[PDB]
Amino acid sequence: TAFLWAQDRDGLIGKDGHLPWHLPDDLHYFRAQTVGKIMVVGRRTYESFPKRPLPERTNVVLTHQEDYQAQGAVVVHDVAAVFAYAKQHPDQELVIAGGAQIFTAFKDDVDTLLVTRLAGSFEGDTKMIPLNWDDFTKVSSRTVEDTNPALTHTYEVWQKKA
Ligand SMILES: COc1cc(Cc2c[nH+]c(N)nc2N)cc(OCCC[C@@H](CCC(=O)[O-])C(=O)[O-])c1Br
Repeated sequence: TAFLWAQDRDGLIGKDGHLPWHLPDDLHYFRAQTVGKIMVVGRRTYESFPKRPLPERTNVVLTHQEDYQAQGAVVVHDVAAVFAYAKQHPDQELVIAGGAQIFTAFKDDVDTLLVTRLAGSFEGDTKMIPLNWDDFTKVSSRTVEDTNPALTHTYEVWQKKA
């Protein structure tokens, strides 16, 4: 199980229910780091995607609303249902794409971090949950420079030590 995110230099991930930046490169790598997988997102991050569902991947939406409707998405109500779905699934990798409340609900079962680090600093109200960095190794790092230098970003892959 991977966590799929993008943060500024201080850890910020969101502002007013939406992204605090607009960084097309990093949403091209959202679509294909989850083309094909089981993608888990919290109800509010699902409602803030422009197309609902975004296509070619299993969108699982985590909501406490018993009645919620999301045509074409897998609507569950606790973490045990996520993993009961993933157990049925097998051959699809599970990627937790946010936001903060859902990262906290899977904080013990993530093995890989897929983090995009912005060089700048943005204003908002939601930060990435604290994690033990010391328990992971950075395996891969690729940097992309943008003409807004706040937007220059690094894609890191981190994997959990034995
Ligand atoms: C709520 O705002 C968003 C937050 C994200 C969250 C996010 C972004 N980027 C990264 N790397 N990590 C994240 N956690 C994705 C997103 O739409 C992804 C949509 C991409 C399209 C393809 C787009 C394209 O390639 O131009 C898709 O179907 O996947 C939106 Br809109």
